[PDB]
Order: sequence, then structure tokens, then C-alpha cells
Amino acid sequence: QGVNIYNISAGTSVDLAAPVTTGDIVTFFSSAANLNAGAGNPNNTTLNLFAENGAYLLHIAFRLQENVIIFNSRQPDGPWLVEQRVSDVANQFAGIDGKAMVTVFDHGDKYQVVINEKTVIQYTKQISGLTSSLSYNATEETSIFSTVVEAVTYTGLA
Amino acid sequence: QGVNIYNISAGTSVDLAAPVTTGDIVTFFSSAANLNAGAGNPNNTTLNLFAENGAYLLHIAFRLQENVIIFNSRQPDGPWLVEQRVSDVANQFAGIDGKAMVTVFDHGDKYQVVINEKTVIQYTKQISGLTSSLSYNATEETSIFSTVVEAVTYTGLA
Repeated sequence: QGVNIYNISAGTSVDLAAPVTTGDIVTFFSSAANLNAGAGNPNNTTLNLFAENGAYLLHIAFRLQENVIIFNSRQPDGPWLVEQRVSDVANQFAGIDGKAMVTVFDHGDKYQVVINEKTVIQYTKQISGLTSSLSYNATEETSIFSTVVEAVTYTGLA
Repeated sequence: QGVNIYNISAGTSVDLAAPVTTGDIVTFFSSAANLNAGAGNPNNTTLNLFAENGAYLLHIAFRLQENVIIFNSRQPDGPWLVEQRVSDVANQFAGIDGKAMVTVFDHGDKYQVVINEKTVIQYTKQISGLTSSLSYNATEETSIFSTVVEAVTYTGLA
């Protein structure tokens, strides 16, 4: 029903004009896929869906060195909750080369995360509610994505 | 439920591994928005959703010179049906500059077309059925989009 486009530069957040809720979709598009970049500190790149109060509803962290993708949630002044890990970063991106897209489906009780065309995990939510903002963090030298990542939300779907 | 990514170069078509049906979404992403390009011949750019038999379920033609976007449908060896026109090409793209995305929502009886963040038209279908393939046509010199346009489909939504 509705589409919104956001240009997110590395290390910045953006507020959504249309929050994402159950039944909605969000896709992060990177024109690059630097899977052979230097080590993160410790994260090479992070993608995040935030609640109205700034809590990390979904934190996606890519670490080339540890060679794993971490998924977690946490309140603004709170600790990371239960960590979910998916091993082999490059493997999750296989299929589409040179660029990448991370799509998150809000399924109410879980977040379905698809890297390129592969569903990497069905994340059981640890914090619920609507997604009010987004962020993409990484340094200028070791991000696995382009300096700018386009985020596109599809809302009013349910 | 499912995501598929296709790289479509100007003047080519691609077959979908997952056809698009009622409730599904397709987005064409262009890293450029050449709204000041030379005249089309007559189309500067066209985006198409095709049926299993190759019929044009939805034909989107951008003509800078005529300064209008045309929407129509037709069978492979048939004539264009009822033409729907939207005047002022640049106006439909306003809001997002430098790049562009055309999203099509298959609503069963109609196709909702969103250019960037603006719903440009609720197209009453003249030919029904599932979308089996996609295409992006334009010359190498006057397309309003980049040489390569990424198409992303979101299927299994209904």
C-alpha cells in the first residue's frame, strides 16, 4: 500500500515516516559486497530496526574475522539479550555477487531475515512493537556494504 | 515469504523463478534518474510485467519529449489496449533525487504503481494472470535509468 525510501550512510540512523509493523517489509540495498574487507572492530557492519523508544528490536552484526552473523535485541540502556549466531558470512551471501540486499519481514512473533535470496534465520522476537527507525553502522574502511545503503519499506500490507 | 533478485540490463528480459501473483510486489531499482536525457524513440525507457505467454500484463513507457508516462497492456501478437496516461514525468519522480525505484503491487483486479514514494496510478488490469517474466527496454544513450536495473520480487505474501 505504501513505499518509503531512505538513504542511510554508514554510521547513521533514519526515522521512518511510516513505521513498519506486522505484515510489513524492509529491504536494505548495498551496491557493494566487500566480503574480503579488513577486520571489524569488532563489527564490520550492523543493520538495525529500532523501536519508538530506541530499543534495538533487531540487531544484525556482520563480523568477517569471527566469520559469523550475530542477531540480537536490547533496550537503550539495557544489555544484549539472547544471542543467535549464523556461521559463515560469505555463505549467506552466495547466489548474488557484487552487491547485496537484506530483507526483513515482520511476522509479528518473529522477523524473517533474507540475505539476497536466502532466508538466513527466522528470528524469534525478544522485544516486540513497531519499527520506528533504522540504522546502518560501519567504519569508512571495513564495511561489507557501500558507504550508502538504500532502505525501502513496504507498509500497510496487512 | 520469498525474495528473488534479478539484474536486468537495458533492452533485455528475465524469467522469474517465483512468479508474481495477487498480493505480491516487484520493485525495479535504478541507480540513476536521467530526467534530462535526449528524446526517446519514442520511449526513453519501458518497464514490463509479462504473462506466461509473453503478453504485456503491464507496460510502463516513459517519454520525456511527450512528457508523459504511458500505461497499457497487450497480447504478444495483439494491439495495445486502452491507453492510460500520466502527464509530467519529472513530477512523478519528485521527492527522491539522483536515483529511482518503481514498485508494482499486484492487487488482483489492479496494479498499484508507485514511483519512488508516490502512487502514480491504480491501473485497472486489462489482461489478468500471474507475472512470469520482466523486462527493461531503452537505448544506451537515452534511458532515464541506469544501464542495469535491479528487480526484486517479494512473493508468497498472500
